[PDB]
Order: sequence, then C-alpha cells, then structure tokens
Amino acid sequence: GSQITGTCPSGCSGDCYPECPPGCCGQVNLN
Repeated sequence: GSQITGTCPSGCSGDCYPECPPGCCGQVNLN
C-alpha cells in the first residue's frame, strides 16, 4: 500500500506533517 502520514524531524510538531519544515518544527503545541 501507499503511505504519507508520519512523524516530522526530532521533536517536530505532528500537525507540521507532512510539511515537516524547520520553522514549524522549532515550535510544538497541539493546544
């Protein structure tokens, strides 16, 4: 099958996926 969902760099925000950009990673707060 195909896959797209996953975890971003170390400590990156989940919702920053699949973009996983550094800036978005630096901050993480699902609220």
